[PDB]
Amino acid sequence: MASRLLLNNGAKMPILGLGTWKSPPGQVTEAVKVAIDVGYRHIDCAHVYQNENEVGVAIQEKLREQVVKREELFIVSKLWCTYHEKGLVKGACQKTLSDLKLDYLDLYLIHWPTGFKPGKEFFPLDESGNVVPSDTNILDTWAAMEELVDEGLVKAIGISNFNHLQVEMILNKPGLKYKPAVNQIECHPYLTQEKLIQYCQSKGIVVTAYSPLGSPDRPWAKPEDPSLLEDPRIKAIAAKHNKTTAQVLIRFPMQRNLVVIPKSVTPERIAENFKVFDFELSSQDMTTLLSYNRNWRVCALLSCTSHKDYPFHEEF
Ligand SMILES: NC(=O)c1ccc[n+]([C@@H]2O[C@H](COP(=O)([O-])OP(=O)(O)OC[C@H]3O[C@@H](n4cnc5c(N)ncnc54)[C@H](OP(=O)(O)O)[C@@H]3O)[C@@H](O)[C@H]2O)c1
Ligand SMILES: O=C(O)COc1cc(F)ccc1C(=O)NCc1nc2c(F)c(F)cc(F)c2s1
Repeated sequence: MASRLLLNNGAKMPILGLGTWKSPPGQVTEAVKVAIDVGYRHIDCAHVYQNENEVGVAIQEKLREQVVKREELFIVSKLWCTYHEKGLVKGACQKTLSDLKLDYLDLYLIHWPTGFKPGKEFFPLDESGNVVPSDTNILDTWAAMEELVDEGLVKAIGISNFNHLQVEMILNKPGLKYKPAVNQIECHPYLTQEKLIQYCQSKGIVVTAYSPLGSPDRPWAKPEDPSLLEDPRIKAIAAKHNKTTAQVLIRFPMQRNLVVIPKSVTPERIAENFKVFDFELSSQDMTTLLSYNRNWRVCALLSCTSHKDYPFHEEF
């Protein structure tokens, strides 16, 4: 199948990317260098991951070594919640460009629909543990993001963790200039997202699946939470194809026409994760994998459930 998907801005986005959340600063530079050597051309980053400078070192080294040209790379970053205010959006984007050492981003996403009080703290909490919200609304933040496209700082803009009603709010924004090109959401066999994906694709918005392997290294992961990598049913499907369960879990979203960004700092896994273009899951395999859905969401935070723009109270 095609290695890249067409965005509404006319650009092509590689369907397979390397995730960087939780990749240690002292290991992420080597991880990205190896990824590029192996063929990855799409890297997913975020200022909140606190490792963008190190990711940038890897990109610059490979550009300098002439292993790849800038136009061949698709770099993605995200605007954190404490910079939703109209006047802080550009500076937040410039800081990321500075750390990544690039003069433009291929895609810039609003990380979460929730705006937090501005400050040095990523999660400002009040005396009772509730996140302190800012009185900014998604529409004004979108307007500020559109300005980055007109100024040449980013080629395309998108959203992440937005439910269908929040996507609709943007699509119905008065004066809408640029439609969101991508909605990056959690997606794996235990959280299939059929409704939201169908909705987004029907609107011409590309969906990127994050935490495709269940994010086993998430910090809040608890000793006996479900494990996709060890699900016997998924292991059986992998065995039948002579592939690993990770390769099956990565191939799964690809056949649903989604972009997938698995994370790894391990050279062997980085290479194994890229060898998913040589096999195909049957329609039967796909429908079976979809039947494992349990609406089990791993990426959410209790401290944000009171925010007016919390995205997961809606069914989708
Ligand atoms: N927009 C958002 O709100 C948002 C939220 C969550 C995630 N994301 C993005 O999505 C990316 C991926 O999601 P994620 O980091 O949550 O988790 P993930 O990719 O589902 O899982 C990462 C874990 O799987 C392991 N792994 C990788 N390949 C493996 C393989 N072939 N075999 C066995 N284990 C393997 C990794 O180990 P090693 O690293 O030790 O190899 C790591 O512990 C992120 O890094 C980030 O870029 C975005
Ligand atoms: O965010 C990432 O890329 C990966 O995750 C994280 C990555 C980091 F570098 C720091 C924290 C998280 C985290 O705690 N993640 C869970 C969230 N859930 C919510 C939530 F439900 C909201 F309504 C608003 C919000 F902002 C968050 S953050």
